[PDB]
Amino acid sequence: LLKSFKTEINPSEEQKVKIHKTIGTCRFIYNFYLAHNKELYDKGEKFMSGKSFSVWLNNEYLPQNPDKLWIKEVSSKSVKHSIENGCIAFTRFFKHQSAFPNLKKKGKSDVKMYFVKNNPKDCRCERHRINIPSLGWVRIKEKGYIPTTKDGYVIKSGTVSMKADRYYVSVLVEISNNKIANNSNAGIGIDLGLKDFAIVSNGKTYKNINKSARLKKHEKQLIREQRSLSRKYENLKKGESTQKANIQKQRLKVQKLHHRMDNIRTDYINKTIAEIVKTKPSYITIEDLNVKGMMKNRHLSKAVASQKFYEFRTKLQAKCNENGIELRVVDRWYPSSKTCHCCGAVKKDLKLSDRIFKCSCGYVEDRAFNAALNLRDAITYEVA
RNA sequence: GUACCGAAGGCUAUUUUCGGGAAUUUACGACUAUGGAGUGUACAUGUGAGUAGAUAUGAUUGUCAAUCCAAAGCAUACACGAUGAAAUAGUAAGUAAUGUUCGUGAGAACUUACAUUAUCUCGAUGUGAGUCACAUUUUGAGUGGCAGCUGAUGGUCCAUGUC
DNA sequence: ACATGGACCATCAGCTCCTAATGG
DNA sequence: CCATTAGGAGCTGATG
Ligand SMILES: [Zn+2]
Repeated sequence: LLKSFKTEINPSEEQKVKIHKTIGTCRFIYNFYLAHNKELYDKGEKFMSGKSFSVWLNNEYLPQNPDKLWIKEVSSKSVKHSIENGCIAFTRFFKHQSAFPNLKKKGKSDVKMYFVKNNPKDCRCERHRINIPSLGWVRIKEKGYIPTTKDGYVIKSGTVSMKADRYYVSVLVEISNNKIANNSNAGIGIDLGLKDFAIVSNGKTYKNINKSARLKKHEKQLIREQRSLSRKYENLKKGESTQKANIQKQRLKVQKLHHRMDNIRTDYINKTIAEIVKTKPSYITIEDLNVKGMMKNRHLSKAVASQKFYEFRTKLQAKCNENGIELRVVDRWYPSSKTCHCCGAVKKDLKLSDRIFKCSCGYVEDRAFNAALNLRDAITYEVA
């Protein structure tokens, strides 16, 4: 049972400069490996495998030119990890799993630094502070939410990140699973929609978190901040005052607003899944929703993006696999929103803008409720 | 002491706490020195436009025919503003006392006591001395009530502005 | 069509051994 | 000298 415990940390200035330098070197190494591979193909030679690119770097390039040996000044493990995940892009493009590599490009916050447990005595953790191989003891803001070494827990590896003025660490731990739950309640089903987040085939209704006053106020604030930030770029285009500081401040503010909205939405999804799973059903059937096609509709794109259907599905699948539940999903073209629950009529004149379902037998119910009931008693499905 | 901003890892708290605090009620966080006229709202007003976009909805061999359907911008209305808007460059966001130095300024550093989650603080239990020490302890905890499975690669969408 | 600078979407995986240097 | 802590090599054979 692989897990992760992502927590915010408290580096010092000397540790902050180390983190920044390591990330910069890793980005440079990724780009350099890509370019050298391109040049080799241009000539007509074979493919360098990354594990051999490192050997070429250590024994055939770095001695040759003494100009750039700052590479062996930052941790030698993060550099190797960056090279390997650069070669993973190529090995995924050779197979038809992905597209051609993409040249990380200077300046973002998506590149992290990787550390591993090398010796039998590092990566020791307490209620406060953790020991990371590149930096030493690093303080931890939240106490107890990282498996300590006092109570027989071991960290395999980890990653240090940086998002909007804050720093985080994410460590992965093998967890033993106990308390085998016995599921015996009647099964349920949930329909995912845009008027409400979810409607369950038992009566429970979860409203759209995006239709609340707080999120609307946040969106207004974000639009105002973006409009104010775009004036500084226009001003910068004219003069020669290239010492942008208010631009950095505005960028930080925009990133903070985005992060806050993400926090609200993620908390809502996690708590909703918690309540649904704690209700303890035997099985649940959901859908095979296609979000790309729905997002191709211009007037539905923003709402569908802000609803986060696929993330909810993945987290629900993880929790179901963890709690011993079974997840059922149906075909992409299963007639859920058109089939009556009494006679089985598959009426076709159902307009997309009707909130009430009415067929010939006289059955009348909400469209979402009818869809949830159709989902709960589905016959053909394949378990996720 | 309201809307907002900083901190207490995240969400929430009308009856959690410590600070700053308005262009003041679907309510443009506050000051500093230059800078001189704009900035904000229309989720409680029209046109762009049945237009872009989507259709496991029908007919002939890409059109026809039915069902849902934007946004930018322009135009209007209202609000605040020469008691100083945008932009540029900075300052602070635990409490008291004393006296210097530094900066144009908001302010900062060096001393004292308090408070506080100071690479730890607290609780509990046991032993010993006469309230203080030494050990063990996460099934103990970090303002209440609640939840946290991350990384890599690629793809696709979105917002703001100029022409 | 350029820049700005974000988010979510699908699918696939999560590091060991041996040597060689560092502080009193 | 010495428990610690760092570095170098490893596979994969492929229409940037
Ligand atoms: Zn019927």
